[PDB]
Amino acid sequence: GPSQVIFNSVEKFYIPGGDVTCHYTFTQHFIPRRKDWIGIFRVGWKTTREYYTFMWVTLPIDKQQEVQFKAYYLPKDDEYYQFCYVDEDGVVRGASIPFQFRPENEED
Amino acid sequence: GPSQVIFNSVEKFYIPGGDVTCHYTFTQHFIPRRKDWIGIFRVGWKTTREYYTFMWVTLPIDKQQEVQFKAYYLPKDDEYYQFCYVDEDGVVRGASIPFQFRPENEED
Repeated sequence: GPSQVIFNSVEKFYIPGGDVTCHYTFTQHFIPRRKDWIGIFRVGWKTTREYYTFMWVTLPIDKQQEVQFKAYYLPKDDEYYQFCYVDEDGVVRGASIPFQFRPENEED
Repeated sequence: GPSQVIFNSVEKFYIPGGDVTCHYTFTQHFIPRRKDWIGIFRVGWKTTREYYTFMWVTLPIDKQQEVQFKAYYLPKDDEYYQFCYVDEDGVVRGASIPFQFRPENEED
């Protein structure tokens, strides 16, 4: 079904070694739950158990939301990744555009 | 460490269906932050993610502080609860005496 969690301001590349802020908003009828989470997943991931790293959904919740991924936990390779919001039932409720962890280049 | 947020005038029981005013004061060197909050937690809570309900810390801040919990959001059972002040880093900076939501009784 349609995404119930929308990622905003997602970059196409993030600087290696920097912390990354992930911005998201809940759609009108969506009810977030305390064990929901956001993963960073390699594009083409098969199951939610494959996340590279994750953060639990930011609490408390009443509006812009954000969660911070610390540099230590971010990918070091050149593969493509996305954010995915996974609810307590294991259902993906939102997914972002793909990005890499790399410096800016001329093709950008 | 020692509490940096002190709850005052906390009752041992609050009337079911009434709004509850939570009174607190900041200790001298404490610096409140805009995403700090006060939760109502069941006694014996393990993580700050377990709050029953919450309010963001009252703003603006310059002294007595207070925040109002609306009746709709309060517990309906007979369990024991407390207020806890949680800062932006997830650290508990103050905690109140325990209370229930119930009428006065003879044991009181």
